[PDB]
Amino acid sequence: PLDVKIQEIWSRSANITWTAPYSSPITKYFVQYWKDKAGSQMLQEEEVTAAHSSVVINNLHPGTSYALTVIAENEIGHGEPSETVRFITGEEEPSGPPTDLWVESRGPFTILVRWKAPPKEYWHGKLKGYYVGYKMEGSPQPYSFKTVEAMNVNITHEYLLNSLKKSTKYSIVVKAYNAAGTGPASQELIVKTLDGVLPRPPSVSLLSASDSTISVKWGHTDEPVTGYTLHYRKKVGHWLHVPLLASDQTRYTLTGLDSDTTYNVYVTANNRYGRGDPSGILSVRTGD
Amino acid sequence: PLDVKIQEIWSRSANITWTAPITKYFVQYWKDKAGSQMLQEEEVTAAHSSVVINNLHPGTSYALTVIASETVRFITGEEEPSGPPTDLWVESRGPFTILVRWKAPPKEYWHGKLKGYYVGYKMEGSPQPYSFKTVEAMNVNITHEYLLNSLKKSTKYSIVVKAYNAAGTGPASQELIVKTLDGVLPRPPSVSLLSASDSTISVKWGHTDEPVTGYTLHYRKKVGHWLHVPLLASDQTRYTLTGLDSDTTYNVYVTANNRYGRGDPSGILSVRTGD
Ligand code: NA
Ligand code: NA
Ligand code: NA
Repeated sequence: PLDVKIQEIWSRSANITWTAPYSSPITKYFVQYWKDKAGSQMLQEEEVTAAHSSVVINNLHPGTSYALTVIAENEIGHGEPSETVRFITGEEEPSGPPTDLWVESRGPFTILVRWKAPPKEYWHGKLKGYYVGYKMEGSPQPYSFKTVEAMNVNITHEYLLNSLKKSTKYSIVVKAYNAAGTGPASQELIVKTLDGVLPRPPSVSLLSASDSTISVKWGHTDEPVTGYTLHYRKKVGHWLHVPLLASDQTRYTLTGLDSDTTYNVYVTANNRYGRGDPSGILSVRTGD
Repeated sequence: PLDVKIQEIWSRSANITWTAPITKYFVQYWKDKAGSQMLQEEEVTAAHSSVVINNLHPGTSYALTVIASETVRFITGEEEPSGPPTDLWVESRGPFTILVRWKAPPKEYWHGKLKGYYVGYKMEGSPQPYSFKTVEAMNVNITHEYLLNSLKKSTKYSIVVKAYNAAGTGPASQELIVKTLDGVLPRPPSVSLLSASDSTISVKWGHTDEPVTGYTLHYRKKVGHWLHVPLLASDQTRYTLTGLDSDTTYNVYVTANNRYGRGDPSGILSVRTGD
């Protein structure tokens, strides 16, 4: 038919509109529609009598791009007017929370939150951003929320909470949102700010591994650091402790290890007031 | 701290237990996944021989240490999956059968290792409850499938799939409404991509019960109108489109026709030409 229009759109429905085409008279109207993404899709079809200039398509997925064609079939079945349109269905609120919530850095006044986006299939509409809420753990007050950009092209998302109190436990949640509304919140993350007295946790990273050895490095930490302690253990085994008197030290190579064995490794910094909070704990398998 | 014990486990909690022959007790715990994790810590009095850790993730494996030293491992209790299966795909393969396929929900939403899936189906046009069938989890595989059979012909069915684990059942996928074939008109060919070039696209489909009199190949640009290539030849089972534009996305699908008329279409392909 000529002048095919999507007259109105819902999140799961769309009303299609056209005008009577060139007439051999029209036997029926044939409506095809399918998802407009890459890869093979289902070709949905639906008939309408020649007396109708309209139809409502139902059971569509929200926030999804569709292509649709109306065909005016003929007696002759030849040269039958066709026209294809493209549209996107209305939005619905995200149905899944962000995942893999993660603390990256910490200070006495700041907390760096990171998270991965909920899977695209649960967006039901392109995300407009995220809400990061936080509160002190033992407080009746509600969460106070901060707005973050969606950055939908990035794998990782992050936000730095600041102007916090020292040595305080905060509860953190993240929600995604789009034009329709807000999705569910992630599970509570309970994070304690530093004290500003003990050393900050080092940033430990894997340097090298072999059949018998593992090497790791970390950045120097901020009252003068008097030393570091490296901790390690087999996945089935007790913790062992390598004391590093040297504060020039930012590297260490474990030796005499077992082949094809997973070791855990983390580092702590010490100053005159005692041992600071630990790094992330690494999982490294002995190899080449 | 001798003989550390996980005395009991919940889905987000765990009670830890020990004896010790001291300043304080120091309780470290972390997720037992690969890659760098967060080392969570809590302190407890010297007067306590036990502590309850809170706000753990369900269906998650943890390692734990108590220091006055000794490290144990456990897995938190299960919770029901919180997401439905994705990428639902059903084609009426016959007048009596429908083959359903789906991808698993993202593992972050399992909250416990999946035991399988439930495939529910019912006639659309009459008020009925869904009748559910059990399928194995096959968590190793990327794609999952179930062939619904013993159906009526030329009937519309409503299809849903759910994941489930030891805690219970996850939410269902949105309805897929699919109609079984009539057993008269040709069954929809199964068309797949062979090759693409800057100027061409080549596709294939399966060979043949009533003798097929011909095929029609339909194609169009992502922005454009449908074009129809009639193939009265029923022998070859392949075709190569020519004269296309470079770096352009084309839709393609194939219909078969016999004495009774034109059969239901293929799946619709989306193929982009090379540079
Ligand atoms: Na068209
Ligand atoms: Na501290
Ligand atoms: Na065109």
